[PDB]
Amino acid sequence: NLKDKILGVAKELFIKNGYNATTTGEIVKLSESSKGNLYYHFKTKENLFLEILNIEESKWQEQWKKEQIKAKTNREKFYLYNELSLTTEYYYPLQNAIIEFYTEYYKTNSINEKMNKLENKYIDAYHVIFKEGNLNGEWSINDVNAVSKIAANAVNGIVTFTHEQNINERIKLMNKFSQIFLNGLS
Amino acid sequence: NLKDKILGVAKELFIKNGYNATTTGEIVKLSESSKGNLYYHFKTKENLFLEILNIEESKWQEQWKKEQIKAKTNREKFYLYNELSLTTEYYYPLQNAIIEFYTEYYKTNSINEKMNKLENKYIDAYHVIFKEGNLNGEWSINDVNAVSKIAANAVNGIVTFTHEQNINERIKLMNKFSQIFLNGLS
Ligand SMILES: COc1ccc2cc3[n+](cc2c1OC)CCc1cc2c(cc1-3)OCO2
Repeated sequence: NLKDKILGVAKELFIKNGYNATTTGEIVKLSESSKGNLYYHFKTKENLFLEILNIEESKWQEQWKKEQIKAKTNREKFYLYNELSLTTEYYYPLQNAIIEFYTEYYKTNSINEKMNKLENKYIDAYHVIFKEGNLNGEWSINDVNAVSKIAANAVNGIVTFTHEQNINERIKLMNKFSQIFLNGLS
Repeated sequence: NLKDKILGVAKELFIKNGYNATTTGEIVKLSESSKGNLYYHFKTKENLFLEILNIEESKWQEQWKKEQIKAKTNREKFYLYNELSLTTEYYYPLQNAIIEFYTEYYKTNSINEKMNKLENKYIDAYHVIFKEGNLNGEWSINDVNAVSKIAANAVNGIVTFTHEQNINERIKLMNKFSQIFLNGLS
């Protein structure tokens, strides 16, 4: 459990103080742990942070696994997933500590590698919507991996680079894109 | 020069270290300048940054015009614009700096007031490529302004969230996208 308490106190610390700002001395004392132990488990603050990101991503995966019960067809699952990504980012705290981490440990192929292994988990989501949609012939795509990376990064920049518009607008652009994209696949 | 040897050091500094990573002291120091210089020409530091942005947005917008003849129809102009975006040296590079800086000053108003200013220069290249396309007959888009905004960001996502993998796979990815997209329009 001492492992988990470290993960827990860290997530919080990162939300309240940001990334570069949180210190491992803090992490160790607030988790009533030890420097030694922390090294044993994570080796670095960067990996500590990465581990968190896996666990969040694990929750998200799970979160969505239930929210999708209200999407009967895959066309639907595509529109809904794109939206949830847009809406649920507004009020998702970690988001700042991530932006702060990514725009730093970005130039390190070292971290950037573990970073991608993770970026794929968020990409498979689509991978599946497209596969299924295929079997249920909702469309007939055939390089689901390419189309999937395209969708994940398109959606992603709509989410990221539109922060200046008021939410009722962003959610409007996003649904349109889902249509134009989905449209261009048939 | 002096003032043109400052922007010269900021540009690069922002691109390397980050929006934060590079501090006022940094700039001026490696800029061989006085901390006052900044004051009369470059108001604030976020100002020196919001400056290098239009600089970049123009240099690129310009380079685009000089090469956009290679593309005969507007449908070709679409692929090409997106294609070149991946390879330019202008603007796109400090796209990270942007993200960081937007979330680090979004709780102010000189943000939307000037972001949207740079954001209208940005999505403009598509405005014309789509507008003309209507005139040209290559397609019919009623919401051009909308579509421009959407396209510009999906594309900025692809250019940005893929900077690490083989430069040629990007051009491939980007082109299957430009296709899926133009397809959804007609
Ligand atoms: C409401 O809760 C949310 C909402 C949204 C979340 C979004 C993401 N994660 C947790 C979330 C979460 O965790 C609880 C972790 C992994 C991830 C990788 C990404 C991405 C978004 C996310 O964009 C592209 O790469």
